[PDB]
Amino acid sequence: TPFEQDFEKDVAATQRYFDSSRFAGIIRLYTARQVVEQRGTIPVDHIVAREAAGAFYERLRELFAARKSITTFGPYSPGQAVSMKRMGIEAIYLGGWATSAKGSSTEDPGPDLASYPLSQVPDDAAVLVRALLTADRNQHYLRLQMSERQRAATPAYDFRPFIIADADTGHGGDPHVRNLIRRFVEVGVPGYHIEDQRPGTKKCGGGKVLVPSDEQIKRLNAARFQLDIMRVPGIIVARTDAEAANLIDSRADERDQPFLLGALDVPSYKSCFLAMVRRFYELGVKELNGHLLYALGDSEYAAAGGWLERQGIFGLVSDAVNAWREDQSIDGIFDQVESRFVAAWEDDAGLMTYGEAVADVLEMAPEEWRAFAARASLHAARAKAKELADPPWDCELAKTPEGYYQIRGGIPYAIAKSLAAAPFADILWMETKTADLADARQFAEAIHAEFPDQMLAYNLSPSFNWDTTGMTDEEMRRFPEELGKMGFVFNFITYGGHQIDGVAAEEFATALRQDGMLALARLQRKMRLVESPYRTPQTLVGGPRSDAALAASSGRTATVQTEVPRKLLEEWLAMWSGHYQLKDKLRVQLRPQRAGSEVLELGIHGESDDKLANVIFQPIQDRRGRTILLVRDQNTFGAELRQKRLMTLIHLWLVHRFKAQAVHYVTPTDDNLYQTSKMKSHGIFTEVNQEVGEIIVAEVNHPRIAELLTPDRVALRKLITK
Amino acid sequence: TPFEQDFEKDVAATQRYFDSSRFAGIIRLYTARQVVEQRGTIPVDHIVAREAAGAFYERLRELFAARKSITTFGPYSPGQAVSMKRMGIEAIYLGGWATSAKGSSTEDPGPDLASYPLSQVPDDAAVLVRALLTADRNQHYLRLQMSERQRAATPAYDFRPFIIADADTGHGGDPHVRNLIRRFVEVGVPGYHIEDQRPGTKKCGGKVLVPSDEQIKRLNAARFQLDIMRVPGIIVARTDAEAANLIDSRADERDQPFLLGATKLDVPSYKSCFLAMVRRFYELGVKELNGHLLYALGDSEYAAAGGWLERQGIFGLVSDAVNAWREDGSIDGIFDQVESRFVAAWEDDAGLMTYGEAVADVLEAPEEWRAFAARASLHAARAKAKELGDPPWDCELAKTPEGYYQIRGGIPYAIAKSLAAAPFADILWMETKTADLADARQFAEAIHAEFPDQMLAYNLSPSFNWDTTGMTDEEMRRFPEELGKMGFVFNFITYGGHQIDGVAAEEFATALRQDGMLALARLQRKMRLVESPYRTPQTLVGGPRSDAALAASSGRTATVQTEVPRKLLEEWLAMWSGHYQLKLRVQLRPQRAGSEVLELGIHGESDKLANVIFQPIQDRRGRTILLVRDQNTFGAELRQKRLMTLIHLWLVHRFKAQAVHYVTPTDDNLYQTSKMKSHGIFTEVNQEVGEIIVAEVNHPRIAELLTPDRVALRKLITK
Amino acid sequence: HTPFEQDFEKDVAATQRYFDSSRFAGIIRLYTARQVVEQRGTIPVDHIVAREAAGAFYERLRELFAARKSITTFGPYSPGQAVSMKRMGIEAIYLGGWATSAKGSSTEDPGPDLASYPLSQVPDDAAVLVRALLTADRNQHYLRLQMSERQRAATPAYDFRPFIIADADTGHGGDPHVRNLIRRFVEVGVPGYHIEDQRPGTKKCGGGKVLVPSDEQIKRLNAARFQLDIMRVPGIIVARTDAEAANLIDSRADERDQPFLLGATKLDVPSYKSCFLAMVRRFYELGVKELNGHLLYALGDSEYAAAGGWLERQGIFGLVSDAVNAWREDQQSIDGIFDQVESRFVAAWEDDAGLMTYGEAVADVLEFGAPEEWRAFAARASLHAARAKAKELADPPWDCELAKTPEGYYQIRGGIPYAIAKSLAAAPF
Ligand SMILES: CC(=O)SCCNC(=O)CCNC(=O)[C@H](O)C(C)(C)COP(=O)(O)OP(=O)(O)OC[C@H]1O[C@@H](n2cnc3c(N)ncnc32)[C@H](O)[C@@H]1OP(=O)(O)O
Ligand SMILES: CC(=O)SCCNC(=O)CCNC(=O)[C@H](O)C(C)(C)COP(=O)(O)OP(=O)(O)OC[C@H]1O[C@@H](n2cnc3c(N)ncnc32)[C@H](O)[C@@H]1OP(=O)(O)O
Ligand SMILES: [Mg+2]
Ligand SMILES: [Mg+2]
Ligand SMILES: [Mg+2]
Repeated sequence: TPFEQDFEKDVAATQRYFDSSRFAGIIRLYTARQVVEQRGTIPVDHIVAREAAGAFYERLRELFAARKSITTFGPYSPGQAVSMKRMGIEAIYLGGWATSAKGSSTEDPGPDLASYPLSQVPDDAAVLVRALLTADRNQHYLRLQMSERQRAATPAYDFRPFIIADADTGHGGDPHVRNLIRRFVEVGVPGYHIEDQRPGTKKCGGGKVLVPSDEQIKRLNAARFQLDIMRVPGIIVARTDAEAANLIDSRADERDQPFLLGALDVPSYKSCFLAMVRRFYELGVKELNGHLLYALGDSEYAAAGGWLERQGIFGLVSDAVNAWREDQSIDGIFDQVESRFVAAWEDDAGLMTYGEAVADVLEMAPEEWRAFAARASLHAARAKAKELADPPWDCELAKTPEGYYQIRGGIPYAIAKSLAAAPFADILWMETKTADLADARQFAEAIHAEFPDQMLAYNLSPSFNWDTTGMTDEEMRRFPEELGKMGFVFNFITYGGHQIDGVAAEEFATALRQDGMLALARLQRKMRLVESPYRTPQTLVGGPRSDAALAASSGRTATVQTEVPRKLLEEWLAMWSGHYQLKDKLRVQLRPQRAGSEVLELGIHGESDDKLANVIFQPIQDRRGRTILLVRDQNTFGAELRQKRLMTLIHLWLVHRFKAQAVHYVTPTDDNLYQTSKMKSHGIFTEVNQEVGEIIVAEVNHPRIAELLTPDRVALRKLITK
Repeated sequence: TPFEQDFEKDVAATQRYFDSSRFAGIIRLYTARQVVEQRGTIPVDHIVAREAAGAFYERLRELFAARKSITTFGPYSPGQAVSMKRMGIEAIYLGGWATSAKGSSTEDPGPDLASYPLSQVPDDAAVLVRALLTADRNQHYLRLQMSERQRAATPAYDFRPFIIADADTGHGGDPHVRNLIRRFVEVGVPGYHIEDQRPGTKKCGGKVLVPSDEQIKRLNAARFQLDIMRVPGIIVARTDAEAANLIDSRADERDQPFLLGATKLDVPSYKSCFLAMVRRFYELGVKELNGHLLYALGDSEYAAAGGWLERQGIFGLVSDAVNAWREDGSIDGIFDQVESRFVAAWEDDAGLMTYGEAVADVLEAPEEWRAFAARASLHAARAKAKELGDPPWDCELAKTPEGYYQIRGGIPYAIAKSLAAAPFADILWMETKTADLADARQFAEAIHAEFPDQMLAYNLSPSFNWDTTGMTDEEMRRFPEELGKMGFVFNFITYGGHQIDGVAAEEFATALRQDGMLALARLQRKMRLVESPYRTPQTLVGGPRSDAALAASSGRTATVQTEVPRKLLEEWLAMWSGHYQLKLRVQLRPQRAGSEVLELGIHGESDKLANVIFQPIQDRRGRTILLVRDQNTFGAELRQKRLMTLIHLWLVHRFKAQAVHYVTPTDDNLYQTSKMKSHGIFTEVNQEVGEIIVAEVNHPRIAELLTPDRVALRKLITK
Repeated sequence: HTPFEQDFEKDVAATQRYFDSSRFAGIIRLYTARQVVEQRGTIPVDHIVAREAAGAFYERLRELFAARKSITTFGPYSPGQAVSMKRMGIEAIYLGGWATSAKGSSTEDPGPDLASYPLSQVPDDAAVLVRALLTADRNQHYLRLQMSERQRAATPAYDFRPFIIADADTGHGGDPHVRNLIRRFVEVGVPGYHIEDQRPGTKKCGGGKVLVPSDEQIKRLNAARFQLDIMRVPGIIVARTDAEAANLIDSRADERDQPFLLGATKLDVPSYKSCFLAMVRRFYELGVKELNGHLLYALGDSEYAAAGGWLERQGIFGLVSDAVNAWREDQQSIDGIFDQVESRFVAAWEDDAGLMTYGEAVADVLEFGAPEEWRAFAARASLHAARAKAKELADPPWDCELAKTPEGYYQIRGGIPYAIAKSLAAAPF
């Protein structure tokens, strides 16, 4: 029948899609049939997400093969996102931290607990995608008005929405994951990261709680299912938080069981904790009534009480409560007692893995056993131990009051989780607090041993104090490239945008109160220097394309020099190039040497864009406002261009551009000594003092500068020829 | 009856509210009864907006009385808004430009045409208010954990939502205004600005005004909604009449004096000529230009216009243009040239002027007439002119194709509109493109002549090139204060936040590509130096208060030196203060915001005993030099005790300085650096008298003085 | 005392009086007045619609409780329906997540009630109702002002106060989720909220419902109260239990739930999980590639072997062979065929395992050898306390771990007794 044919046709198409190389080494726990029966008969097309996902995946695979990587941050505004693509960053990260911090019209801002509605991050992403698509439309409109020569000159920015967005823990079970993924896809997002935390306890700070691996895998599988239904080859990033986690909310998964901690004649950690809290309450700290949450039996309170007295913990409580009375909030005092209690309980309980426990008995080889225990279920490890050494071990004893089991968190556990998830994820990510290449290497090597083609991702916390690492500035510069080499293809400063937004606001708000409208002038100057699009806001937001739309809608019936231009020096260099018969049209560039620096670089560029000469300098003012040009470096790279007064022309421009009274050269070379001395003879400088190898100080000859700058260019013509 | 009593009680309360000094000189076109009728019986309370509006209004009145002002900008994020208040700016602006530029989940970003849903700016404002209220809660939580002495030391920021938000043109008529105002009030916004543009054509760049009666009705509608909600909201009336050339009606007597008309009435209508010109293009084979098909203009009108177009040589220009088009093979540029030339020709021949200027030309008392014409209806001016023996004048001839009348835009028209609006608005604002104190003064003086107590507001366009004004840097610094003196109490850089957001993103993105993770290190360093709250993000977003909430919810059952510290110098100054029998604090901040130039200050208990203004600079190999532009030991009795020598020792250690350069030294500087050479702090000292001192640091002697035993150091202090 | 200290002490005192008022008689808070005031900041806010509605609504329900009378209502699907029911004289409104799921939104496809909508969804729905009620009141009042005193006495005036109890599901996560959900309800004027003791990820309207421990439920209710206290709204907290129909729980850590745990008594049987996965793997190995569910887990060979042994003995591998042959003769979707086998397999496993509570287990030992005295002790006893009492004088073989589902959920004896146990634990909150 036509009905049966249409179905079989789509099942076949879907099967080819499944079997394509895009999904090599990916396991789906469902069939093409199961996907097609969800799609109905009315066509839909999520083309933005579909095409972005394709291109973005191919690009990441290209960089993984070249041992290269994208280094990015989370933009805090659509402007930031459009800007980073202008500056040539290839992809964007979008995180839940920044989303929490921003809030919304109905959401108060706050810490990242994924307590916002699951629509929150998609809604944020939607703003970014609309900004990128609008930027593309505005750019394209302008490029159509341009000629072929202008199009070859004026650069075209890539505004494709290569975004990997935060899907938290999935905000519940599989219907929540599918809904979250659907909302991302609908607004054009091609990548999503899901972590193995328990939704209710999700955090970024100590007591992280993991879920079993089967739960995490189901989240990833659910996501893939939704992506398949929507015909979008979305990039699924599996994050593990197992590196720092100490708790798990279930012990049902065999892969987690090797990492479980167990205790014995000791009473349960829960019993002891609650009994200790009850003692604080009975001694008159009414604030600590947490024991009312539980219905713990008398026998349990008795046993725990016994242990608490023997170990001297009830002693510590009595002392603590007396310290409290003599002095108010008991936050600090209780903390001290708890830590001491925990230390005591761990110590007495003999808290270790079932591996470590059977290893102690053996006093099968020792190292041979470890290998078996590390890949063995609890039931399988007990069966093998009894067959050989069945020690006392209970993980139930060590449960928290909530009922969470304790586990051995660390990179080995992160590896175990990530390896389990690898067949269901396109990218693996181990959450790190500290930036450390060795930790990253341990992870990457372990993964690649079993999955050589598995792409990885690395997070760079903005709060990690980089100056405590002991790394050199050069090691910091190279850190992203080092990640790339180990197969971390996508590395991101999570809420970078939030940080720079804050600093910018502090600065401008302070500047406005300090210097009034001069604060705006200085910002405008900065924008003119780097030739920012923000120079012309009306154009930036797409005024030209909008004007065109108004014309179409109505059938066309609707109704001083601020800085010395670089062009001036370019004209002088034309005279110069003419006299010495160079075929080379010389261009002048004046930008900060590095982004945001007061230190500028003036560069002279040929037709090939090879740098023929440069000056690295910064203007500085004295207390009365006089300006000095501090020169730290200068070069005439062409040996054939030297001793023709090229640098004398550049200096004349700089002195005019910056209204300089003097020029200081720090750590001069010999060439510098010879140059400044002869520039004294041409009359550019009145006086020149030189401490060989340390500093040159050259006072500007204002009359001679004024003479050379006369628009007739007579004196300037003589200087160039003689 | 109880029903009648409850009503009469609320009408009386409402009447007292109307009659309160808050609304002195304000006209309402409705009664207390009409307000109470709307309120129902189920209580509501918009307390955030109500209390903010009260405090914010009183504050602006203080500032007005003192001829001072608030100078602010539009924050582009909730972080920016919280930050501005930390830095001590008292109030916030929120504009439709930035809202348009940002877009939303369902709104593509774009130019400011007020084409977003009228919910858009309120939704944006809501984010800001939630950020401010949350900041207050986070601050207050921390201050409760502090002791009374810690509270007296740590400053408390004012996070009250003093916001004036953009209500555009009102997004339609009175039900639209009331809905817009309601949405602002509901999210806690206490101030709103409404402009006298036509909603459909609203712009920031051919502006079209509405009659004054329409604008007044918008302002009255707003007041009505605010009264219903018991919120004494601040209504700002904006006029765009300074730059506007068009108005969508000639029905209001107040606008009629400014109407432009043709004096040469043998000319055909501007509309006829424009359409006839377009039809010619079409008929000559440019199918693209079919704009004339929008209208059903008669043959007689096309003929008359055609006649004029041929005589003036415009049909000539069209023929030439179409030939240029064919030879090349889009006609956007070509048509534009012809149109501008056509417009020039039509304006020239039509003799476009006001009915005032027209009757003034005939009389050749002159200056007496101007005064009458400027305050006269069109019908009243004609009656007075005929009586005095009535030139040819038609404004209909000059209408655009849409049917908009031409008007004489400028400050006089802005004044006329603002004076009409004054009894219905708390603040008046004349939209300006250029920043000019004289233009502002002309406006302010004209307003204050009739309304001495009328508070004003002034916009500072971020796109206005300040360096083209010819003002000095010092004049730019003083411009806000000068506005304040003329009674502009609230002055704002509209989309400042949008601009700084962009610059910050460009810089960091460039820096990350240039310098990798060193880009983050440098940002972190900057934050540590100024002690920014962004230093500790978890705290900034309210982690402590949130942790407390988790504890409450669960009943408590839930489970290396980067810089040489200022404290080191403070300890040295304790030794020093001890020996000379005098508690000195050290401060190291940028001299101005974002500057590489730092100021080290020494502060007493009463707070500045000494300072050094300097900047570190590196040579090409990385060696650091301290460049000192100023230094003071302000107390004459504290001099020549080696206070400055201690500060220098710290700075040299803090910045790993190889040398110290002093630019434009004084005599005291010469004597100081020379003696510091003898103590062995410097090996070599070169001095070009009055220009520069260069002093090379003696590394051995520095190392000796920095030994933690403080033996050498103690000897240095005691002499 | 400084003004700062005074302002604080004043609000703490006011808050303490509020706590101690008769409104909260028999209510336990796991936090102090101080902890509430710390959260409020210094800038006043006022949720007056919710506050006043909550007051009147609570008093009214108390009046009806004392008179042994009640409100009978339904969930309106539109603001018109809500205004209409108040006209017809129904005193209060219910608003449920089922209808919200079925309606969808501009960004939410309609569907079954899995609480998979954003937690803003039901509050947003409630907001429409509250605005409709307040607008109706304003319209009525306007007309009544135009009327004479005689007409007012003639024409009836309807009560449009927003007496709503709205669905807060499971709380949509942990305590920050509950507090956010409650905040959103209060902000739009809703005075009542119901929270159920289901696991958020598996929430359903009935088959296979999964409960949470009672400590988790209590924390949800306490979290809600905390948020309501911060906002100065005496909101009505409804604790729902799904324990009457539920068969599963996601933890065995709470002593109150332990009496209802089901365990195997025949401990030579392999785990239900092992047997289920082994059965699925057989289908896969016999050529049904569709059924690859076993690839979700990393079950050991020893476990697959033991389970395999049991599956063959019980004739289940037989049923699989038959099923796969039926499949081949027809190779269409195997949904129906697999279902029969699994149903037959589940029955077999439940019957051979001897599934009962530790209560029922020790009761059998004593009935072979006081009996009714023990039941009373077992029904209120932890698992550790019941084992200690049984060893003292009959400690039979019993394992609840054997009976866990593949997800790791424990089986429990659902029914009215379990509903009672949960509800009694929740009652003080
Ligand atoms: C603080 C610092 O900048 S230190 C870093 C300095 N950089 C270097 O040493 C890099 C290597 N050197 C160079 O690239 C170049 O030689 C530079 C940049 C120093 C000078 O560039 P040039 O284009 O040669 O300088 P320019 O020609 O303008 O010099 C002006 C006058 O000095 C003279 N001059 C320049 N170099 C020399 C030299 N080595 N010997 C004699 N005279 C010289 C020129 O001939 C000219 O005078 P004249 O035409 O009247 O004879
Ligand atoms: C930095 C610039 O480019 S602008 C110039 C700086 N600012 C000024 O001139 C403003 C006014 N001057 C001053 O405030 C002070 O004189 C300063 C800042 C220059 C020096 O401050 P002091 O705290 O006196 O410097 P300090 O005590 O460390 O001086 C170090 C040595 O120089 C000597 N010295 C400093 N000033 C004098 C002086 N006027 N006469 C003689 N000796 C002096 C000191 O006696 C000391 O040596 P000694 O104690 O062993 O005899
Ligand atoms: Mg993989
Ligand atoms: Mg007024
Ligand atoms: Mg109760």
